[PDB]
Amino acid sequence: GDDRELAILATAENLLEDRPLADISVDDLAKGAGISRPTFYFYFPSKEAVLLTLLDRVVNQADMALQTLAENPADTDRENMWRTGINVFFETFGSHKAVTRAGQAARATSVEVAELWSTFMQKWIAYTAAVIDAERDRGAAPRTLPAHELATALNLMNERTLFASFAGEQPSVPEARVLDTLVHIWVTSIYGE
Amino acid sequence: GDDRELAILATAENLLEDRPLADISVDDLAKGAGISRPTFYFYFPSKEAVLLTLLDRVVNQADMALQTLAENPADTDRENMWRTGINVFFETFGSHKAVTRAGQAARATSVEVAELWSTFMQKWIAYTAAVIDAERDRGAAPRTLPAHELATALNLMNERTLFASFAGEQPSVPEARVLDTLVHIWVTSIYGE
Ligand SMILES: O=C(CCC1CCCC1)Nc1cccc(N2CCCCC2)c1
Ligand SMILES: O=C(CCC1CCCC1)Nc1cccc(N2CCCCC2)c1
Repeated sequence: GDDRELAILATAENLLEDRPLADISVDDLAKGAGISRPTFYFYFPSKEAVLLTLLDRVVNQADMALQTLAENPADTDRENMWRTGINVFFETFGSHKAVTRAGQAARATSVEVAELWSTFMQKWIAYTAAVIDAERDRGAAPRTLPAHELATALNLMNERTLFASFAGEQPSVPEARVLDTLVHIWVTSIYGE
Repeated sequence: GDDRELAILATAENLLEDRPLADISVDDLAKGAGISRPTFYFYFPSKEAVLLTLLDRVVNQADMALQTLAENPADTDRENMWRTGINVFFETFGSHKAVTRAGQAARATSVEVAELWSTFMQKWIAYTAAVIDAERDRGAAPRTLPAHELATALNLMNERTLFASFAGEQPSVPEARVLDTLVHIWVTSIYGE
């Protein structure tokens, strides 16, 4: 039950590593999961719903990892506080590149995939702006741009730049340099007058 | 000749304002341009080639406007030097939102559209890194990140953030705030130690 479902999810994650969702058939996922095609349609309405579920799991893993950090302050300077938080996203999506890639590609065709990405980006932006404001209240950061606008651009930058690096797009920051690049731009833009 | 071609281009730009390329037919473009369908196939092999041509024109207009700025230094401080340069892209693509949107969407299906966007981003990144390096040689900017990595992230940020704002995506920086938001992040990340 729960286990035929996980088999179909693990198969789809596996196959997405080698080819696009468009090149993967329901029969492929059924055969990989060791079930028939009509049995597959019992657990999922379509191969699109499988990707939605995979994406939902990755996004909620990032989200829960960030909540965990937010509840327990790492004991360290501000540059490292940001680095640790951006790193949740670098490690989480970077450990699931195929789902991240197919999930981003599906934004163009799936309203539920577009709304999932949008809900969670709104959450992460609101958290980012809340930390910047806490920093300006403390007198640790200057009052420059509106915190929510700054947070929005920084989060969009990370979405686009992490994604280019994970894809090895041309152009992209190499994956082994992208964290340091992003933390530099977040710290100078949040703390710089 | 040149004029039946321009008619088909202007029609396609017009129709893209109201609907996606997928909802636009060759007959639509022919009727709008006042020609028959086989005559259309004389000037363009497909509606996809029409979008490629539209995108190529927008991208080269930005590119030529930036070259023009680069050849004639605006007489002003550094914050304003960056603002004027980012503004070429904000005004150029922002005056052609429908083509920008369809052109970005076509990256997923067209190799020639993906290569056009990639060639020009590489050029603009190399120019951005060359100006940062000139600034560090002058002693006006500190030697922090590798200039080409910093340029890459800043350009990716602009591509993603300008585009969200032009689309009115949720989330996005409002279009009337996006320039100021971007110039802040470029100046603090280039000049901040
Ligand atoms: O990376 C960030 C910044 C998060 C903040 C850092 C500390 C507090 C929150 N935000 C973000 C938001 C939406 C999507 C994405 N990506 C989606 C495609 C794969 C790469 C990451 C990242
Ligand atoms: O906006 C920039 C920064 C350019 C630098 C600013 C001064 C020197 C060059 N770069 C850039 C690169 C590729 C695509 C895009 N966009 C593509 C989608 C619509 C919005 C803009 C922008």
